[PDB]
Amino acid sequence: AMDDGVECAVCLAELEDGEEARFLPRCGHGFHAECVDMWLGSHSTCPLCRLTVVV
Ligand SMILES: [Zn+2]
Ligand SMILES: [Zn+2]
Repeated sequence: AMDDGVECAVCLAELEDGEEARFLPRCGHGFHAECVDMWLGSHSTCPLCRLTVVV
């Protein structure tokens, strides 16, 4: 398949319809609403690059 798109740096699951992926403004890296939340647990920023979302 086309393994060249938005990969979840947390669960690494092809972002498909039915989930709530959250993309950030600094970069746009799209992650899951669930993985992006468990990935926070302290880091309030993007999990792949680390571009905080709050200004
Ligand atoms: Zn995920
Ligand atoms: Zn990012």
